[PDB]
Amino acid sequence: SGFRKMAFPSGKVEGCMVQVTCGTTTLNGLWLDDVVYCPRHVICTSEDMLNPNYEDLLIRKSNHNFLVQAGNVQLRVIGHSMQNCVLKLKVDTANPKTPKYKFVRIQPGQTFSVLACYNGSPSGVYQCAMRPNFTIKGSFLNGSCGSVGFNIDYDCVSFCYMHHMELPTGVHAGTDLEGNFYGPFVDRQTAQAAGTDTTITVNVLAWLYAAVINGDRWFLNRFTTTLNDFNLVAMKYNYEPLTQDHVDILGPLSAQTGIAVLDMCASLKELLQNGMNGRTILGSALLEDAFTPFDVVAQCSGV
Amino acid sequence: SGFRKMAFPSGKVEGCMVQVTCGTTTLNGLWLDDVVYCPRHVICTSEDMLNPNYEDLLIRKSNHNFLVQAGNVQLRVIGHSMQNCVLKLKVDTANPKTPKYKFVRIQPGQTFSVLACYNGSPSGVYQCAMRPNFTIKGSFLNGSCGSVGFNIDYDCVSFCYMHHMELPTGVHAGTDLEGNFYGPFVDRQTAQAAGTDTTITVNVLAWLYAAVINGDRWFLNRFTTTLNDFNLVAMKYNYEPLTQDHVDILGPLSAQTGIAVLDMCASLKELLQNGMNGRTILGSALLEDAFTPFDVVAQCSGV
Ligand SMILES: *[C@H](O)[C@H](C[C@@H]1CCNC1=O)NC(=O)[C@H](CC(C)C)NC(=O)OCc1ccccc1
Ligand SMILES: *[C@H](O)[C@H](C[C@@H]1CCNC1=O)NC(=O)[C@H](CC(C)C)NC(=O)OCc1ccccc1
Repeated sequence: SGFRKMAFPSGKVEGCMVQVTCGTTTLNGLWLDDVVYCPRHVICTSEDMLNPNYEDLLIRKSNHNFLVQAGNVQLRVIGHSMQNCVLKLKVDTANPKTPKYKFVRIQPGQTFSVLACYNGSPSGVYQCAMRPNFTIKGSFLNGSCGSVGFNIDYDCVSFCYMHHMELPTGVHAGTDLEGNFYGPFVDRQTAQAAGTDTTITVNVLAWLYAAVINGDRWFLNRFTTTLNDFNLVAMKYNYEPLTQDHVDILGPLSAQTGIAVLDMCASLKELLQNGMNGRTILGSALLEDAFTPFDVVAQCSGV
Repeated sequence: SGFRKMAFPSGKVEGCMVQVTCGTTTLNGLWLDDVVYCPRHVICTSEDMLNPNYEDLLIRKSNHNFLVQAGNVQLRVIGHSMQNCVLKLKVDTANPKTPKYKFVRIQPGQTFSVLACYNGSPSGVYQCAMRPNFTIKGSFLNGSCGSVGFNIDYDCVSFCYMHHMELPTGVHAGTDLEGNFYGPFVDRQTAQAAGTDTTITVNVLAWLYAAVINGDRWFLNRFTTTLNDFNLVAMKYNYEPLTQDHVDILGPLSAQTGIAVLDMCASLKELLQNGMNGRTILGSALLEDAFTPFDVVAQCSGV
């Protein structure tokens, strides 16, 4: 038993990270087959990052302006193109460690693992949730751009995130691997604001089931409620409304514990109105929404 | 002069539309080079559309189950793969009418042209705006899926939308050309709800400039306001808050008319609080948010 925020093993991705330098700007790239993907602002100097015209910037470069290193080995760039906010560099060597992979775009509320890298070298791995306002709460310093987010299904790596920027509030924003931003952001060094964030209700319920499976039962009661009565309370506290599809997704957890979803909603309703009164759930004094129902099933189905 | 909702000329796209049939299900496909892109629910029967398992459905098909027609010519399918919610069919013939093209994902508030098609045959063309809740207000009947949305920049067609479904409220939802949905929808025939829609403020201001350029000036006054004072009124009426970037985007229109952006906001503030009192602007009795500042510049800069 036990319940921990955990990331996928990063081995398959570590073999794909390279260092990309253009001028005095260095960041990370993702090397799959004979292509290196990286944020397009690698072609910027500092004066350029306030209002870059990327099309002008790119036409003034040639292949030999791009320094790509895979550890010690230097990769020869033989072509380059821009695809939305990512640069695609054709190199002369296919990465022999290329895993089975796909490019997917995730939805708010879903989780993924981030492999933080600096200078082409993996540094740490952690799980993030895509927030309803299309930001993530990461840990990123200068030089981290081009670090990627991913999930592992079967033997296949699904890449879903590439890191580009930090917003003034300390949260992080980036693109999918086709170069399209999550959220209404642009890759310019100007002050941008994210929308209001909300709490992911289906995730909170999944985490309350995890708590019950691990022996934290103090917040349960015999009450029940209806979807409508719950959703009217939820929207007062900035919680996402709950759909019938969410109830269905929680099925396996309701079956394993014998506690119906609408019963758990009544417990959540009480915690929202009364608070937790110095009590904790799974070691937290706050309601956690960072775990999907699938994350919970993966750690709790064996209990 | 004059101001009309207009679509891009559709010629370059008309040459790319084909008919795709699998079983008794027929819809449209987009034929670029030697690939035909179409919604993956073409592989569904009716019993399948309530809860399809697309991976199971696809493994039970072979290339010869797919009938692709380009007018009279039958195209031979020699491979197939699934990419998120789109099917990619490799055919034996490259489309000789393939334009210069790219796949882009648009943001809420942006506009694009829809070429509505049935049985691989273009039927009509109209402009749409992507709503803040990731739906579009289209006109689509059975058989329209696989119709595409696009913009024309220079000589290049930017495809941004492929049509998949109608929601219970009569609005429409679909994917980008990589198969990733706009909004939190799935390609299942179940009741799904879109989020609350809001009014796109920068677009309304652009349209008020269009009105002034065309001689509709009755709503102007000498007042001015600040961004903060405006945004506090705007959020009471379900308008998107206005950013400094929006003010900058309106620059060319403020210059052409000599009316500062914050001056126009004061006029908008008054129309929101007082209404229009049976008066019209550009032939409408409502405030229109379907035109971007770039749409307005394109029709009004010559005036
Ligand atoms: C790329 O490595 C870098 C990642 C930033 C650095 C601090 N934390 C991050 O996530 N990105 C940028 O510097 C980015 C480049 C623009 C052309 C998009 N700008 C950015 O994030 O500016 C805000 C900021 C910069 C430095 C420290 C804190 C915030
Ligand atoms: C594809 O041609 C079709 C387009 C619909 C038909 C009515 N207007 C449209 O935009 N799509 C579907 O039938 C779609 C298929 C699922 C597997 C995603 N389901 C759908 O839109 O169901 C709602 C609906 C169906 C028929 C009429 C009105 C609404």
